[PDB]
Amino acid sequence: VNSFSGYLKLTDNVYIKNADIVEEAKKVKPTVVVNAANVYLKHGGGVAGALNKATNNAMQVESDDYIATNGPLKVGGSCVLSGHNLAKHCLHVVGPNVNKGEDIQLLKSAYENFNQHEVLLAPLLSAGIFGADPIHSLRVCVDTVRTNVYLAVFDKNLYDKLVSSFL
Ligand SMILES: OCc1nc2ccccc2[nH]1
Repeated sequence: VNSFSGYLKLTDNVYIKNADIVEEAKKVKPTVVVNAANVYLKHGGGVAGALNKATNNAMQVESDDYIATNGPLKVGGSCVLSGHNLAKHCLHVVGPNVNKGEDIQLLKSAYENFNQHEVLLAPLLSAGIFGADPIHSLRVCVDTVRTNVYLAVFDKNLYDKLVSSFL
């Protein structure tokens, strides 16, 4: 038994809720929150800017030091950093950005990062401003992630479409 409340169960291991991933993290303080990162860990908007704003920019300060030491992530890759006031840890995962021409096949590689963590609070990778079809992202998530994932879908309209079209 864990502290996640109000989720619809899609599969043995995948759960979904209409919620802002930021308010959910503040309430639950999960072990792992996933950020929809880019390779530069430049958290300007979407999930990353909203998460970073909730940390009062501490996420960006830590991320800049990480990049200065290690260089950019790979598309499909990840790193583990602090969760600040939101979670124990933040798993920064880079899904392909369709609005930059990145191979959508890299979405499965991105979701494979989640398998290194027993339980995660996450957004749909490559959705929102990353330009992928969220229905596709949920299918890849279900078919790739074997650990327990709690998906926060910010848009109520999209949430209802994801549930009602789920196979
Ligand atoms: O704080 C406004 C907000 N923008 C968001 C974008 C993506 C996910 C959650 C968000 N919350």
